[PDB]
Amino acid sequence: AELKPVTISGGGFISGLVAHPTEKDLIYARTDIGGTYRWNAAKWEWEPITDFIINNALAGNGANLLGTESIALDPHNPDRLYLAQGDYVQWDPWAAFLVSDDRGKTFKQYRSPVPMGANDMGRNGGERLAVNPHWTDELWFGSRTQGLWRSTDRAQTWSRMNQLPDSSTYGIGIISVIFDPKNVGTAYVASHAVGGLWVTWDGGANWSQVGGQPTQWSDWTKSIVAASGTAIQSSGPLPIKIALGKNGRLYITYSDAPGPWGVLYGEVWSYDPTNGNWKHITPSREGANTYPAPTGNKKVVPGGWNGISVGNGDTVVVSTLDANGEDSVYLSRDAGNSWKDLGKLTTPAGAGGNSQKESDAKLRNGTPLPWLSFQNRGSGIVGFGWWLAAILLDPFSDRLLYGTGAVIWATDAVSRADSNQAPSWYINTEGIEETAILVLKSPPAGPAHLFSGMYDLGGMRHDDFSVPQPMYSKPTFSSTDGLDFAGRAANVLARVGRNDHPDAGVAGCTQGAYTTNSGDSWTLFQTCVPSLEVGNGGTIAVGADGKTFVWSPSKADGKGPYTSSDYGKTWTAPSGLSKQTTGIAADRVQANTFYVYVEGDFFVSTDGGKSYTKKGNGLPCCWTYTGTPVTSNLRAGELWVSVKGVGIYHSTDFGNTFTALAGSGSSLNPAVFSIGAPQTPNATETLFLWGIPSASQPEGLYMSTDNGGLWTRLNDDAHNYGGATVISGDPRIYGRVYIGMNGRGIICAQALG
Repeated sequence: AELKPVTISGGGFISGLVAHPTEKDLIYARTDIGGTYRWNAAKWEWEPITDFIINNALAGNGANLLGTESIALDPHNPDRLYLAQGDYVQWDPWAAFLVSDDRGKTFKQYRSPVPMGANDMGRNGGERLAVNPHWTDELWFGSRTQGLWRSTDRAQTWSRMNQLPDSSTYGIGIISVIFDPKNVGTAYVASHAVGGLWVTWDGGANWSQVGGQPTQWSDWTKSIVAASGTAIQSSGPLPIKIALGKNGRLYITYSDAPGPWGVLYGEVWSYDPTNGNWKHITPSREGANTYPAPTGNKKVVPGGWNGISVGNGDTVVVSTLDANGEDSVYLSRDAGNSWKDLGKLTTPAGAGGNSQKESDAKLRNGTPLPWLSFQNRGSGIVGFGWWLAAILLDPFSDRLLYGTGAVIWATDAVSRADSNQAPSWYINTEGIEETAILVLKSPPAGPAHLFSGMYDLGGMRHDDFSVPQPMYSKPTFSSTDGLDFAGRAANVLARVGRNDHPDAGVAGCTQGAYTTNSGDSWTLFQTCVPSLEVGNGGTIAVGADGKTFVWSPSKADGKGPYTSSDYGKTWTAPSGLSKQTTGIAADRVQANTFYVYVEGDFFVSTDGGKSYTKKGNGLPCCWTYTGTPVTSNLRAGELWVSVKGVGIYHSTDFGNTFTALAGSGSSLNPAVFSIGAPQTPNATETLFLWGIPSASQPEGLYMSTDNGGLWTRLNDDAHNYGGATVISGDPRIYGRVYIGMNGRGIICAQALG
């Protein structure tokens, strides 16, 4: 099977960026939910190296492993790669280290003795795993909850270094661990706490706080907490990240909160291990040598500091955190005595916030990322970027990368800033898909084979899979939590979501819209369904007619799904059914008929949702299961119900009668299930599954052309992507499935090569 992205390109948080100190082009990116990527300089493409991972494995007992907490390189051996993997301190029962001798082509996995938090607060902070350069079997790891840990067997086994006192905010921990490449046995570790800079000269046997470090906020900071009226959240600077220049100089970024959102203040310092000198280096502070001149407005909170990368001579670059508006990257050739403000330099005359040109919002080859405009497509300007946590000077070139909550920006030449001019930029997300998708719909006709819904970017009509598309507009969604088309009116779809930016002077429900021209344009439902949460659109179904909409809010309210045959003028609660669910599907052939599977019971409406009747004889018959109805594209009253963890059931009589597919109630364990075009015309439709399909087949993507007698494997052991959480077949192409995942975007899968 050919497996390829449905291109969005990036779309989520880049949490770190690590270069090799000796090997040109050897660069990795970590993401919070989406594993790690290895840069390919030749193909000019980021390569996903962790796609073998399954989150929450259906077999036995797994965790959210896809998220990468930390990347560490062996400075004397470029072939080596170590990853710390695991999303959640709170939610995950274990975490793991990945060790590779071949740049992440292959890994061995070892159980972590401590939990990890790639998707937690302070992930924006700044390298917890580190190889001892003077003894490369030894690695340290700054844990979120249990101090500094040490391995002397290449990250296989681990013991706590009790000799480092850990007062750090529980769950953020020791955010940043660095070895002194020049002085054997010298190392610095940054505890997230007041006076959190710790040093060893003993190779980690003894520790003491670095003498002289700021334990309270500077007068400059205090002056702005007083001018702005808004309080600091800490009594002293809190470390986010630390790094040693080749000049020997130690740089440290501080904030008043761990980040990546929620910071209000911060500072940047340098420290000189040669003479104990501290300098306050913060680029936006009044006083020291920043061009263009800092706004210097003390009325607004400045936010704090995150990123650090060091280069040649006394070159260092740093980035803000939550300065949202002033968010920027700064360049010094100076160890911080003076700076260029890269954000301002690139901001076109007459833009409030630091911005990039919209005409620059494109990959190096010129393909645009229209969605990066959000609600302001055509304005000429996009944000310079937010959550500028991860920044990187290429140690072997003049490139500078910076990550955002959405993309990587890059320049091939940062040195233009030396002559007071803006570097030339482009987006450098080739190969990265970090979206968390919510819904996939493939209508049986029209200009597109796939419409998507997802967190933070809304979703898109995927006209062309090879290239990024614009997100929905008018209305623009932050999320689209529900979406569906009409089976026999494919030009009509409905869209349901969180709308952070309602269109000015447009009447009706901002959280909900329908199209009659395949999403060329949308119009708001005249009124919102009752009980609609602001942060979540719920689930819509569109009757085969295109004339009836069933709208289930995302929370319970003591009613069942609401119906409308007047485009949202009215929403009427049903008889028979008094529960809200995601488990709704419309018939694709007969109008005004909807199927509902909620807490173990099955319901059908033939009157457009006005009234339902409990049916579904043959379905698993006692507990309160969750499950998904899926309707045939070809025949009325033909459907399946996938019961999560238990089985898949097939009806040809509108749900009066359901027949278990083979292995149902034993080896069959579906997570997500879908239908697509049959192999031969008007045979039974082909099935697709992410899950365990039989007793001798592992969790993966499968298809069946004989109603579940035989499941053929579509992916492989290296192509799991965390596991699919969304799935849609395609009614016009046999053997085609779309899988969406939580942090790896959308893969398109096609049976033969």
